[PDB]
Amino acid sequence: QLKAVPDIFDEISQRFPDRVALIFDQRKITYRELAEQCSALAAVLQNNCLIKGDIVAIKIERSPELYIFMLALMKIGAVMVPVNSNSPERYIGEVLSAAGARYLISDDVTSVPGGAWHVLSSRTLIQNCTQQRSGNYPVLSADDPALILMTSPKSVLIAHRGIARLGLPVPALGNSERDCYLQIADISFAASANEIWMALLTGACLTIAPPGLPDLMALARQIESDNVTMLFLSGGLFRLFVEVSVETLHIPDCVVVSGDFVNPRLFSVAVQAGKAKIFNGLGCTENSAISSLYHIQSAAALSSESPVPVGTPLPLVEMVVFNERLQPCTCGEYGELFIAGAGVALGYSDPQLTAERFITIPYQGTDMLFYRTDDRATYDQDRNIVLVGRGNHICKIRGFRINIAGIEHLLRLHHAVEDVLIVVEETPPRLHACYVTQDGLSVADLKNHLAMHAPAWMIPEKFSRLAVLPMTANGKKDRLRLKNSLLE
Ligand SMILES: Nc1c(O)cccc1C(=O)NS(=O)(=O)NC[C@H]1O[C@@H](n2cnc3c(N)ncnc32)[C@H](O)[C@@H]1O
Repeated sequence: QLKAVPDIFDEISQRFPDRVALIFDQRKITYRELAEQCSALAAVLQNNCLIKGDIVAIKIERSPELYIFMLALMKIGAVMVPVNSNSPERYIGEVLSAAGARYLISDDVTSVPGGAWHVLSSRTLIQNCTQQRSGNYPVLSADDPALILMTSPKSVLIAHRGIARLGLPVPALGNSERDCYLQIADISFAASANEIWMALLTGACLTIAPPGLPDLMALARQIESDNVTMLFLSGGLFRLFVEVSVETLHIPDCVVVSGDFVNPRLFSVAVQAGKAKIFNGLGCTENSAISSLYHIQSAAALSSESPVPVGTPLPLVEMVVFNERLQPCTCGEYGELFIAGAGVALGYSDPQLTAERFITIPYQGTDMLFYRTDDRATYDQDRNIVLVGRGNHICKIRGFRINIAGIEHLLRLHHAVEDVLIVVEETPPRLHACYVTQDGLSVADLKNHLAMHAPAWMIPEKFSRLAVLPMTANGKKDRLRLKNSLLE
């Protein structure tokens, strides 16, 4: 069985004490300095009557102190709720309510709403970090709660094992203590665990991006300056790198694209641009962090009809596609993706919604707790998991369902289409496909292209062009912002 996060960290801190752990600006912090500040801060937090099981929110910009407060909290057994410091105060009130946070630690204590949560100044708590008060800390299990995250807000509870599994080397990545990670993902977003905890729990180094919104070249110079070897990117951020500076994507050894569907020809240009291993992967909030990886072997693997696979599970993770009954699907057979293993969350805030998504199923001589993704998926001829839909991306046309995300892939296979979103609209229901291209195309060309790969009733009525498709600051297409933008 796994250990707790502070247990793995202390074992790493005494094994690689002189290796680099954090890099901010030009300053570097070793695992020994990080362990001392974490041990001192953990005793200070206990002297504020923060005990095991308490829910403490975190609102600190990208700083060396941000990750010390994380390691400090888990040590005392608290459950942290990270919130983006760039988020508006309306969203903070929702998250603090949905998480039931009893405390809040911040570097800007005034830009927050009032409520039942106590507000503490991280600028003050660091001042009281004496080298005297040593403290004594609880014994934590792998199933003890670690942090709380949100998803579109649903409140999700993550255990220690969900992020402690990242301390295991991934065979497809070949990571070790020699590597270096770039922390650019939002802390309130589960993809930041791929960067924070795969580094601090393996002896590797974590490069801290500037706070706020650094631009693309600010990240490109940093990947080259601090020699990042493991780069986790979102769909939109990966789209920008290929368009602008694709050469910077082959400085690291592995690049992992995750979070959303992406035009397959972006992977084709990315793999041809160098010899860095490019990955498509599945990340899920309810499975704590990154969950699967598919290595795009070459441009000849990029195919039509179906998008790029998400691959095979990470260590201590199990993923399987079930059909209309609980049994694995064959090749091509479409079903829903179920996930089990050390990454599965402890549940939602609603005990009934928890039971409607977490089910214990016997599988291979063992009762295993599965989470339902509501992602329609299938397999390829090599048992690589391939996503095709998401359940709420459907609609009835001529009495029969159609897959929204499936038509989007058939449209992206057109060489002129850069990207496309499709919207279900209300008429006395039809499809509206907003496309992007750089060369004037006719909407009859896109419809004629669709008829070669789709029946006549899987073709939208309206095609419109958007100078750009909206993003969510987490790198994925915002179908919500597009609909509200189409209300013009
Ligand atoms: N990206 C993450 C990460 O790297 C680490 C940890 C967490 C996340 C995260 O995304 N958590 S989340 O916000 O709850 N979203 C979950 C939903 O995203 C969609 N999704 C995810 N990957 C892909 C992909 N390759 N192709 C197409 N669609 C994808 C599916 O529908 C899925 O069910």
